[PDB]
Amino acid sequence: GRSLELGAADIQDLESFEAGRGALPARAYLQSDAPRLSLNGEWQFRLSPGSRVAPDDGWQLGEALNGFESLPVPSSWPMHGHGAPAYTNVQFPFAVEPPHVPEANPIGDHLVVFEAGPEFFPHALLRFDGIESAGTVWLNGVELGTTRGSRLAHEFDVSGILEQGENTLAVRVAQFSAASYVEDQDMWWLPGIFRDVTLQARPAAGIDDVFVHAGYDHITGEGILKVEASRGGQAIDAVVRVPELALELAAGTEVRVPAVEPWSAEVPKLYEAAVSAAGESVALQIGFRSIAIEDAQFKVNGRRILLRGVNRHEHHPRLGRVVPRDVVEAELRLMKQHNINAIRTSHYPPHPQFLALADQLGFYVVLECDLETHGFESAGWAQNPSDDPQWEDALVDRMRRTVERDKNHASVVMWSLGNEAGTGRNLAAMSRWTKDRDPSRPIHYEGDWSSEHVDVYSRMYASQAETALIGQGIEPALNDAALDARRRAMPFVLCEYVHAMGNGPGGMSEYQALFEKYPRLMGGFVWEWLEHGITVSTADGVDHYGYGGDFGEEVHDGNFVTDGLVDADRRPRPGLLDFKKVIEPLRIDVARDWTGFTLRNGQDFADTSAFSFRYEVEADGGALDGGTVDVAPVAPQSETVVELPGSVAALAAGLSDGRPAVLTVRAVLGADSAWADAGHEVAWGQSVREPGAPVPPAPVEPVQVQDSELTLGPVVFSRATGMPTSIGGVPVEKLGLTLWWAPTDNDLGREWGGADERPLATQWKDAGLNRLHTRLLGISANPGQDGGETLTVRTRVSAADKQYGVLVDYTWSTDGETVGLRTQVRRDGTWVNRGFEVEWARIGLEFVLGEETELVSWFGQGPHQSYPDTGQGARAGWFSLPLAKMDVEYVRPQECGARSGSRSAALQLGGRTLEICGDPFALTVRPYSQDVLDAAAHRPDLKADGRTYLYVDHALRGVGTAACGPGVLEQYRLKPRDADFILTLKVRS
Amino acid sequence: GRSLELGAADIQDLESFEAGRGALPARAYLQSDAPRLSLNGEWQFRLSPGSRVAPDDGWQLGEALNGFESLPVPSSWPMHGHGAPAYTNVQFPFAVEPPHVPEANPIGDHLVVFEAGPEFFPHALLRFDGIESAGTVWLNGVELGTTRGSRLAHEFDVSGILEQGENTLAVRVAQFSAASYVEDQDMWWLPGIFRDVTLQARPAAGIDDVFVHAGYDHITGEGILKVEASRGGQAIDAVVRVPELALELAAGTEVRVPAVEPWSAEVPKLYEAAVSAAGESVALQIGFRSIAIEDAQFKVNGRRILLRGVNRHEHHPRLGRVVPRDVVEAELRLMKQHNINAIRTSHYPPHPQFLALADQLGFYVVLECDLETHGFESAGWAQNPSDDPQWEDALVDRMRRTVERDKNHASVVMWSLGNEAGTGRNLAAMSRWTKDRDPSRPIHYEGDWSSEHVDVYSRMYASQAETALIGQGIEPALNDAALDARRRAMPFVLCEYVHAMGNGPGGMSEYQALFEKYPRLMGGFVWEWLEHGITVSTADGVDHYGYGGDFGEEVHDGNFVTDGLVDADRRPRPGLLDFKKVIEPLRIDVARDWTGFTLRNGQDFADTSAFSFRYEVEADGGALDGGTVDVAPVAPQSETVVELPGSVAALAAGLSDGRPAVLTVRAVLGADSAWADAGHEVAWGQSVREPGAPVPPAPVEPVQVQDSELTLGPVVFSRATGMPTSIGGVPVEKLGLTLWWAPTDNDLGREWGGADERPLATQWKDAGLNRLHTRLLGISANPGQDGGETLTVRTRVSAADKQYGVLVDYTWSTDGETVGLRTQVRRDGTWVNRGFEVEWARIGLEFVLGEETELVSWFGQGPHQSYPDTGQGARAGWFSLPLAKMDVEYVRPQECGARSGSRSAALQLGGRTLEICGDPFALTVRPYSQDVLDAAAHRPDLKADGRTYLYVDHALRGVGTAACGPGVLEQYRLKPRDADFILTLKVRS
Ligand SMILES: CC(C)S[C@@H]1O[C@H](CO)[C@H](O)[C@H](O)[C@H]1O
Ligand SMILES: CC(C)S[C@@H]1O[C@H](CO)[C@H](O)[C@H](O)[C@H]1O
Ligand SMILES: CC(C)S[C@@H]1O[C@H](CO)[C@H](O)[C@H](O)[C@H]1O
Ligand SMILES: CC(C)S[C@@H]1O[C@H](CO)[C@H](O)[C@H](O)[C@H]1O
Ligand code: NA
Ligand code: NA
Ligand code: NA
Ligand code: NA
Ligand code: NA
Ligand code: NA
Ligand code: NA
Ligand code: NA
Repeated sequence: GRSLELGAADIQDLESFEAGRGALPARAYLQSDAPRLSLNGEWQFRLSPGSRVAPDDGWQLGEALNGFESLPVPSSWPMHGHGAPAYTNVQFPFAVEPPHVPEANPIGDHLVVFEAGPEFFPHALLRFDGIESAGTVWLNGVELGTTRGSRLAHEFDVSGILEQGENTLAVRVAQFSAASYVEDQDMWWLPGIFRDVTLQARPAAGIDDVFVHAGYDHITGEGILKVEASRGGQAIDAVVRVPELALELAAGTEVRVPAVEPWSAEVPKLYEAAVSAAGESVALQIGFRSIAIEDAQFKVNGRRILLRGVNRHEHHPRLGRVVPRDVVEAELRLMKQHNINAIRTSHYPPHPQFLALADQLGFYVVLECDLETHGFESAGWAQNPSDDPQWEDALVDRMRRTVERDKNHASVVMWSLGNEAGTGRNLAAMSRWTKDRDPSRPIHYEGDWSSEHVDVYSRMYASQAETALIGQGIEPALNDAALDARRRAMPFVLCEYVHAMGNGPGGMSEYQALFEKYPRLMGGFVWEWLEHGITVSTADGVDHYGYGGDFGEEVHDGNFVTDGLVDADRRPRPGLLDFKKVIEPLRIDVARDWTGFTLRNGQDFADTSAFSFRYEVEADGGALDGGTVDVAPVAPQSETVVELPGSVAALAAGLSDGRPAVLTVRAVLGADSAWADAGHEVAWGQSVREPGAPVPPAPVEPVQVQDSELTLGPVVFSRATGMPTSIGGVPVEKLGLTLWWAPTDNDLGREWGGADERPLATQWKDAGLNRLHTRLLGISANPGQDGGETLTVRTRVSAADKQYGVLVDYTWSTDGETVGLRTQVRRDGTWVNRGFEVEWARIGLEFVLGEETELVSWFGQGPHQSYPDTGQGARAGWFSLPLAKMDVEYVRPQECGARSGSRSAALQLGGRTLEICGDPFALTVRPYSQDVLDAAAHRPDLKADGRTYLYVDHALRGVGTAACGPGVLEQYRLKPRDADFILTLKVRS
Repeated sequence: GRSLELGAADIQDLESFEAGRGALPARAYLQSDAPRLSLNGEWQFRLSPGSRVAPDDGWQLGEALNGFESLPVPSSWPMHGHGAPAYTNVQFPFAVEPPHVPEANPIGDHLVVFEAGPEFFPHALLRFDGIESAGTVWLNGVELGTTRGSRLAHEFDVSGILEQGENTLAVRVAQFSAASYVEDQDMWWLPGIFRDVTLQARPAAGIDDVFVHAGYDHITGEGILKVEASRGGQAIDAVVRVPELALELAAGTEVRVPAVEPWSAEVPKLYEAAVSAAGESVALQIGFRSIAIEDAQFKVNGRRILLRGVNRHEHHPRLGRVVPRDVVEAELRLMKQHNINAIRTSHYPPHPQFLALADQLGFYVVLECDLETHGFESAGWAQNPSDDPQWEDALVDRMRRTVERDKNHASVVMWSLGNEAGTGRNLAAMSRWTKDRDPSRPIHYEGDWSSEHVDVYSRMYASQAETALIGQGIEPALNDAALDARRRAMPFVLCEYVHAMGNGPGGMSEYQALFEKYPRLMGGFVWEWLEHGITVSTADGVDHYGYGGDFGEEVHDGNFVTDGLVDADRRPRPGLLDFKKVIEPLRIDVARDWTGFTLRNGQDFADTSAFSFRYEVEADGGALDGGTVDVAPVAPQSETVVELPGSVAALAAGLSDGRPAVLTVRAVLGADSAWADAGHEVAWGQSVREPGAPVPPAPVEPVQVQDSELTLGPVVFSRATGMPTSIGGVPVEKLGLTLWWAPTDNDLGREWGGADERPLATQWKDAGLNRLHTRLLGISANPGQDGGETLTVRTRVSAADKQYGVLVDYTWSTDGETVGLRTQVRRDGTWVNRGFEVEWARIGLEFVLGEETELVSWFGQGPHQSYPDTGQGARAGWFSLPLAKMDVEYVRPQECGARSGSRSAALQLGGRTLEICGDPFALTVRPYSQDVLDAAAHRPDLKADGRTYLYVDHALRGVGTAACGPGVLEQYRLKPRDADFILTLKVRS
């Protein structure tokens, strides 16, 4: 019975249910005057493909390193050519049999040589702030211990092992371990030592841990301060000095500061402080805030707050989980610049440096533990680590390290147990551990809807309808009356909503109106802040983002990792510009007569004093009037009516009919803040004098008949097809009805509920909307006016194998300068296919012009795209962009770039300019066809063909959020219908 | 109100509901002594893309031909580079709005100049035997008329238009017309003048039409003869001479021939005859047969017959609908050579020349009218031409021309109204017209299950179960008692069954047993005889077949056109070799003791006198005994027991135990027939003395342990994986469990019935069966025998994200020469995924050898492939083939080539030979992996990689016919289970 398998001991440790061994007690991450040496830099790295063939050849000693090579540390090592990134959403990339690991399991051996001066003696520790997923640590050949909890910190005492002068630190990192079963976040699998490695001296009579407690009495204005300090687990004597408040006190004792300025996301007041013992001093930033739940409302400092949140992953398109500090600071400023006031650290603690930046810049943080067992759901949660008693110690350790590290930061207003981990005994243990350790912060966890072990009711992607019922407290009761009573007394948060994947998210405004109406609604956190795109260079040297499957994954989830409000390089998607407007903290309703505007202060604490209120009147020629208006400060949750200067109203009263003019009132920062320069726009409102309807040209030019062509003023028609073949010299290669668009990511998600759950994209393909064909029925010229005639072209549009159709009639007219086009659309037969109604993407026309377009200008909404349930950030005005800037650089190309609400448009096709006017239409211009757009999986797949594809839509459907959560709301769907609409066209040179 | 559209008159004719105009009355195709001149050859051809731009430039006159070019006539013109073939199954390739045609509609102008001598004067006609789909005919500028009914003949009188000497014939052919709506057969859309164009003189006092009536009185042996002859529609005087029967009689009168030899498919007796008037004589072949329906049985000449049928389309891989006569004769001989006795002309009349060949070679023909409106089904049959009164005249014309052309041929035993045309008034009119015109043949039509207007109950792809209930007369009743009484008194035919697409068809034997058991079952016609592959040459110059979508179709149905028993070049698929055995007309059951065989004559008319009965005993060394045995003729439907020579039994009694020997009794043709040479095999039976079970080698060699390898006799194992890395010097690159195979066409069809209707291929992908992974659990060496040891390798196989698995244990043993491998498979967890049980394709092993294989030999079933529900044609014996001949050249590559029931196998890998033995296993060898097989859409996509992929299966599931009709029958499914099996391996040089 001889056992002959290799590497059984390494594998048995990888399969362990326990937390890491050998590490010091979890504590706060603290800024200390103690000596420190960062071991970051260039290490040596050897990759082996599994435990059984990973060499046990004394490499830890740093001598005779066969097969090592330079690798930066911190790193996610697939980002540097060792293996590849792999992306899964829910599915595990290995067989599900906890706690066992697959045979293919990348093992990365890391090694670094450093110098330890006398200041690291006699006592020092090594601190690892994150290793994915299983680390074993040797120092000078001696085993220190192991790490479990990939985004949690570990510290190992090196006293009596660290030698003066030169030392050799060695770390073996296994990508997969039993811990992988509890780290199934929807993101790239990325092994490595991806956070700081640090040597820290531990002088005697020092401070190991500190627990700040800084409450605020909103009735008295008092701060309630107690700073606890400990060493070796024991409360020690230390002095706490807070200069700004005239405070010297002893650690351990609670005092009442007579008057403090409270901390909030709006006003992040931070008092500098220091706690010190004989051998060590620790610098703190203290924010006085108290969190309370009463009347089913989540309150900070005595006021219900509104969360304007995003879910923040840590991703970098070239460095993986390594986010450089400048990228962190820049992205939180970007968040502030878009009215965001809350962050959820989905779904693991962030880099320890993040916390101070959130304290300073001002965000309400939901700090989330590193726990997700989502992959067990598909088996009915069988073997779920969250309910398996053998994982209890591991999971409690995760919560402990999570809480201890960040417990001092005012910005953390909730602890979260994890994400989509099911329900189970171990989550209850983590809750009980947290409530006892830190009763000052409510506990969040969406995964158990009964809310038995949490303090707030949390859901993800609940529909607008259900959110409205919850806001009113009338959602259906829980079976357990006692649990139901508790949950009904909780405030409600959407930890994830308006999935921001691709074109979208639609429906954001309907959520926001409910957040404002019902105090029990705490708000929501958009899923998610960034796309996880990974930069890839094609053979030519062209950059684009790759996603799941682009890196050879056997199982993957494609572009579901690119679902953000900004791309991986933090460039805004249109959804972010819309989101900023949706969550703007002030509401400005400009009066129709331009005499004033209503101003509501939607903030919770600040008044309007930080803002300058600016107005401008813009017409076709440019700005006609503008200035600033003084507003006596408006209190939070109050409103007033601000008179505008009489010149504005007078200008409006004197406008001729049909002359367009736009009045915009903007609230901008009066002075530089920590997160934007003075004049930065925070909120806005407008009132528009719309251009009158266009006048059809007089039908005075007649139809000139030839053998194979017909001419009506500037329009040449092919007599065979009845379609225009050129307009004013601009060649027209095709004109026809459109009812379809290249499916968005939302259109590829399943239409849940009811008997038909085919995605909308599939419903459309089945129906043939992408392959319409047109039969000509007749061409008549008819008596117009004083010798002129109109031309009517009758057609029927359908698709192969379908009996349903639309009759489309084009009536053309011209006076020689303007072309008038009336289009009439009539349903023919019932638009049902495979048993279910067909819905349309649009009702419009596609002009394929035989010239390229360089510039597109329009009067309408802009500058960015807008669909019926989006475009809140698009304002009324005059806009002009080069063609390439009309498009949107989504990683998977899809329908985008329509400008809804357009009244006029001008395309510069070289020397000539094509001017389109008419009743409100949506405008899109591209250098490639819808089939080239739909076929493209990445942006280099789009190819220009030298034509101009011009879309003029009389109707559009919304974009919704069906990739995850609600589809298009009822009022934005587009069922087949009859339609009619007028355009004017004119070509200029 | 001026109308300006182009080509409205051409289009209005294309949209016409009427049959062609201007043609002479439909008549029989008759062999006449009248002068004839075939206008086949090289014509001139111009293609325009639609009616509106097709030139009206006097081209019919043959002068100034701008844009014409040589094109053979007959032709399907896409086959010669003008446009492309397009394939749809059910869906129309144009919008469904009868009778309107699409704007893109290929218009082919045809022109030929010919010479008409004095023998074509004063009277001649032009005959067109098929134009797809709308022809307009001019002769010397004068319009003759138009053609509707693409596979029906038209004749135009050219008296006074044909000029002596030189004439110019011009034909405009439109691909699409209103007729397209009633010609929706599942096949290539192929416009052209695809059948003969002929000039025929019509001398005075001639014969226009002839209607032969040749009945058989099976009680008296009398023939019942009446030959009708007409001219200009009127019964004329003509003399009928049948030399062989001593007959001279007048046309028009019925006589009783005292004794005739009756015609049947088994014995196609044809009497030569001639009917003549003053100016013309017509040669006929007369077969005396009477068709009757009684006692719910379809009888010919007094006996119920059994139809052994195929559905025959007309297709040629380079000429489209043009089938050269030599290909026709060769393919019907091939049919006879495979025991086929019946043909259904799916779904249109064949070339007129086909009928005489079926009379002569001997087939029961279902002659089917050119009518199919299948594309209307998806709209609930709305606007179905079969029930639209405006199509009545068109549809009756189709039936009339169909019946008139072929009414004289004994082989036509049923008229068919068409195929999948729904139900409607117009089908009733076609039935009433046929029953009145020709009461001597029953009417067939599957589309109306109530059978109101037919004489036989026909169905397609009814399950074995339902066929069994119908055979017993206990199928559920129709709602109308009167209609139910009629249908229950009808015999039952499967006009289509055992869909022969790709690997398959399975389940054929279960149908055949029912056809034999129940007299009401008439038999069935396999769908279908040939694949419609179109030869295509890749850039390299490599040939393969293309199918739907390979020719740029916008809508298509892929490889559903390659669903035949033979490929387009008439090379048999394995399904044909199986089918021939299934329908063999004699049953030979060889006795277990080898003393004799039971012989049942399954024919309906012939005895066994045409057959020589041959026996042979084959052993490992070759033939041991053989000869012929005399059998007193057995009557139809009788049986006897034929003694074999005592030497055979004695040989069997003297065989040592475990020595394999096979006794085969064959019925071969004693003498050359019209369709095969003497000795051609018609039926066979076998009795097998199976080799005893293999003896595991003695476990006397021990396990030699090294650092990274283990050696057990000739086997080297990698110590890391526990898997063999070489066996006797043959490198082993991988060994593991298989549970999956590259989906067949059947596995891609939906599993109808129940809550899960995902295709089996999809069920497997969802379950991860194609991406199994293996974790190593342990490697133990254990005490064997006299110093030797066995090696056990314990593994678990699963897939990423799945909790279910199988434990697989390999126990190896060797005495130095033979390697013994015991494999044990144990289910771990419930194999359920997405709510439904997972089923396996197989339980086996995959050896990936690092050398190429040149030759594969085995003892088992062969020579061709066999799966649990197929392989009837594979007999027991010893077989040996070069590797490339183990594969099957299906147009879409898919699982094929397994040899089930194997007892031993030998692979020649260069110099060395790998010998596998064990209990019954299935054997497959390929030069490429299953993923290369599954990914390949065409055969050039398969790529060899220099390895050998060896599959040894302990269990396989059946292949069924789920691409159309029943899936795998219950007894051949493969639910997960525990299994264990032993192999021996041995390498030789
Ligand atoms: C073929 C181009 C005109 S498509 C063009 O490519 C660019 C990348 O260079 C951007 O991705 C644009 O969004 C895209 O429109
Ligand atoms: C199968 C999905 C509905 S689960 C859904 O996937 C999303 C993908 O972005 C998010 O990650 C959500 O957290 C998750 O609930
Ligand atoms: C890459 C080859 C070994 S696959 C090989 O190709 C042949 C065509 O040349 C045949 O189609 C065989 O069936 C196929 O196995
Ligand atoms: C949708 C199918 C089940 S219809 C099915 O298609 C087959 C394809 O070979 C055959 O042509 C049959 O005639 C037809 O009934
Ligand atoms: Na949502
Ligand atoms: Na995602
Ligand atoms: Na589009
Ligand atoms: Na655009
Ligand atoms: Na069948
Ligand atoms: Na088919
Ligand atoms: Na296969
Ligand atoms: Na094979």
